[PDB]
Amino acid sequence: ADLPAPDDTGLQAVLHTALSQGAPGAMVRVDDNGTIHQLSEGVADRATGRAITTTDRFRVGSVTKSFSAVVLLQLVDEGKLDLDASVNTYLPGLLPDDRITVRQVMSHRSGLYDYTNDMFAQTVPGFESVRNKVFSYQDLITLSLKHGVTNAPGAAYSYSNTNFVVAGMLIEKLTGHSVATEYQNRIFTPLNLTDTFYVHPDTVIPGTHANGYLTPDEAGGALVDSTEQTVSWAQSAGAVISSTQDLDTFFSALMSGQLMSAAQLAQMQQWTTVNSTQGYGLGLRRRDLSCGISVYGHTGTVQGYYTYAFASKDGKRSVTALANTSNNVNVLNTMARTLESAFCGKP
Repeated sequence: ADLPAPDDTGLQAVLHTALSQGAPGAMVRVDDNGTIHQLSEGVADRATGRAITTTDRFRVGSVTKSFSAVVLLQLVDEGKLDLDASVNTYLPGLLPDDRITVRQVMSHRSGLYDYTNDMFAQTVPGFESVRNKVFSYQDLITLSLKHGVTNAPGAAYSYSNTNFVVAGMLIEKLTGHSVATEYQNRIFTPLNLTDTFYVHPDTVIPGTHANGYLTPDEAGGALVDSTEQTVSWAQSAGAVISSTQDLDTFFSALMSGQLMSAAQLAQMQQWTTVNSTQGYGLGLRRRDLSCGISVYGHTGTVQGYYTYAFASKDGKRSVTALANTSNNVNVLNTMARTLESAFCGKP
């Protein structure tokens, strides 16, 4: 159908509120069927004072899961992967249970324990512990495997980064290439995403970027600059770098059917219930807005960056919002409101 007009005054209010709650800077870009809405408030670097802008590059965190899912779904289109085959069929001896399938891994129904629960029990100390470390995919899987599974295979939704570390391992095993090459050839290049990179384990963000500021667990604590890290603890689960325009392009292309067959795009949208207003398909989230429309995309949290990248069912309207802080739930909940303003419009 047709959407209400985006509410720029509402978006402006959301950004201003995020700043009052602790975000150094916040921005949002809406690509509304060819008409751009772009707003930003605050600083990209709180020490030097440089203002944040919608062209600043940033770490997308978990949104990386959708890029991984797209590559895997293309491998299904090519006949190289079967979603219902066991993970152990492709990676022998990896998982303790042969019944855990690729589909379950992609929709977070595998029961694999999330190793980040151990890594980041304490926010800043955990970040300091892993920021300069380089892990192999096996290293992370092993960390997960020290714990038992949380549920029977396919039995329930339980978000776990381990699932997309397994995804990265699958892509590399099946294609014989690194995940960086696969993202480049299958997505970045075709869509011409010039602000999008996967540089793991490099710690530098190429070009003009917003710095990320990690909020400490203790109320009132000083912010920690968490911009430069290897993100090796996430890799195919969260190390992509992009911009508001590139993520809008990517989700619009995805929902309009340009990245895989119609059959695989329907598979990706087979929703597993997360809560009363959300669903998870295969590396894709569905959020149900107040005005009765659902949007599709992914959220991302990586140290110092909160990202919301969602598009309408047909991809005609896409929105990417970013606040350069993390471990601040107020900012997190506030930033979600950009979706309401951008898609539902003025109240």
